[PDB]
Amino acid sequence: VPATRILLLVLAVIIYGTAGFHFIEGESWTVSLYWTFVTIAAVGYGDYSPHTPLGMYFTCTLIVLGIGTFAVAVERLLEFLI
Amino acid sequence: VPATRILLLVLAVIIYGTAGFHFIEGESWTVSLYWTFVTIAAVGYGDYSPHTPLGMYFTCTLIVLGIGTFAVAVERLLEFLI
Amino acid sequence: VPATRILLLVLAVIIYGTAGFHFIEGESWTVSLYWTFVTIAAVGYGDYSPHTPLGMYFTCTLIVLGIGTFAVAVERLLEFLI
Amino acid sequence: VPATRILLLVLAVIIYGTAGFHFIEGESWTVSLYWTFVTIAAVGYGDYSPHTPLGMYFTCTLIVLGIGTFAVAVERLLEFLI
Ligand SMILES: [K+]
Ligand SMILES: [K+]
Ligand SMILES: [K+]
Ligand SMILES: [K+]
Ligand SMILES: [K+]
Repeated sequence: VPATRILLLVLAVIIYGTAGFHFIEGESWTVSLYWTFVTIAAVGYGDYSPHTPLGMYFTCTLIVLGIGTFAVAVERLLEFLI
Repeated sequence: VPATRILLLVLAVIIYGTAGFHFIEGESWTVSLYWTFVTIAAVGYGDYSPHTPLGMYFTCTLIVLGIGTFAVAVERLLEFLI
Repeated sequence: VPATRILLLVLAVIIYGTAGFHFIEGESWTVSLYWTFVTIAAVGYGDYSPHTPLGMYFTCTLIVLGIGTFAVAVERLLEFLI
Repeated sequence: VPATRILLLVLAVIIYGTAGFHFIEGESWTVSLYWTFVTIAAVGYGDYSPHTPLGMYFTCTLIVLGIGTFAVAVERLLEFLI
């Protein structure tokens, strides 16, 4: 898969996660973006996490759609940086 | 391995983890399902975790059986989504 | 690498991590074993973590030696289970 | 890629993360180094995390640049240790 397509795919995941956390959990856009990276990179500090049923459901979807997408994106980035 | 078989395998892991956490740690079904995804995707927020010896033992088994299963499942999903 | 050798290697990492956390951080053997799995599987709930300089140094070594070892072990286990 | 080059690359990431967290979040050098490993290995205990907007932005960059770099480094280390 072309590196640029992978880039678009991860950006789409980042938008999905950021907007979802912002509207569902009520955190700021900045905190939501940060939480999205922390989540799809599977770093998960837990400083932020969903506290509502809908948030938990949403997070599971982001986990399933974002973790794999992020993994592929980073490796491809490694090539263009190495 | 057929994608559908991998799907069944991860669903089985999700059931095992959710039921185990629910009965051993006493959290709701929804919270238990959420914790199971957070755990097998190795996101681990820590908002929920085992507080009993049996829970800790159980979690280690879920980690060993679920993390690898989840990893294979996500990649296969990437193919059908990309 | 033979699956059995990989098994021995991960068991050695588990012993190293469990004994180290127990003696350095002072947690029980059970909690230490649990923390070791949570750490080498890179789940990291944070319910337990090092609170001393030596503990932090030790944890970094466990991270470097255990995460890769655990990853290889799980995949090999996937074969014998799938 | 030569193992030694990968080594230099991960060391560079470790310096970037440690210095950044120290100056941006104000934690000690030791705690910052520890947090950097915990973050790039994607262990993420959450005992330490950024509490400022700049820190969050910085952490996202470290996540993108360090997680992949660390992954490649550990595998290469596995070869020289196994
Ligand atoms: K992880
Ligand atoms: K991981
Ligand atoms: K974590
Ligand atoms: K993690
Ligand atoms: K955590």
